Amino acid sequence: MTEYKLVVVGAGGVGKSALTIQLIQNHFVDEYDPTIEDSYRKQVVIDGETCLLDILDTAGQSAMRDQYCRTGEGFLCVFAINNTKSFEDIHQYREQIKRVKDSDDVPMVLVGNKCDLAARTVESRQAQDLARSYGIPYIETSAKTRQGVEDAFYTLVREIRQH
Ligand SMILES: Nc1nc2c(ncn2[C@@H]2O[C@H](COP(=O)(O)OP(=O)(O)O)[C@@H](O)[C@H]2O)c(=O)[nH]1
Ligand SMILES: COc1ccc(-n2ncc(C(=O)NCCCS)c2C(F)(F)F)cc1
Ligand SMILES: [Mg+2]
Repeated sequence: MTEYKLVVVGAGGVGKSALTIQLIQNHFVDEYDPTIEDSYRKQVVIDGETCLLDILDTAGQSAMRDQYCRTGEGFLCVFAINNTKSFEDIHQYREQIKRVKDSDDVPMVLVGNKCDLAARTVESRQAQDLARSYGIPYIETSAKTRQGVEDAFYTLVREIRQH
């Protein structure tokens, strides 16, 4: 059965853990210990293929992190649409992933999370322009409502498959 190794990165509080828990448990967490970093497994069928997703939920700024980063096959780069700084921070995550992989062609999806909230300070167009400069998709998500969550993770799988 095919395994896909996914790594979820981004600034504190953007909803990395909430996105992962929503994907797996179909539940929205209001507060999740920000120090817990672990990998989680989910068996899914994607485009008729039974897949095992091995998802590293990163935390902090570690051996485990360095290990999945080096062997990680695709990256969700998450910001929150009500957190301008987290959007601005994306570039640091992408630059580090490129360094790790020594490549500018890394399977990656830009994720704008918390799209259920009204205090939007990052426009969709801004994030689209950033994603276009990186040559990657942009997808908006809400870990609260589940909007976009499956699309973000499964699109990352389809990006890994083009690689
Ligand atoms: N309204 C809303 N809150 C979210 C969403 N995703 C995460 N949160 C909330 O934002 C905070 C940080 O989430 P968390 O997953 O711990 O962020 P992390 O530091 O990136 O792992 C929590 O209070 C979560 O309930 C979302 O999509 N919508
Ligand atoms: C605003 O300035 C910032 C500087 C550094 C970071 N930060 N925190 C952890 C990591 C990391 O290495 N994660 C693993 C990457 C390989 S998988 C990084 C980054 F260097 F990438 F960005 C965030 C914001
Ligand atoms: Mg977390």
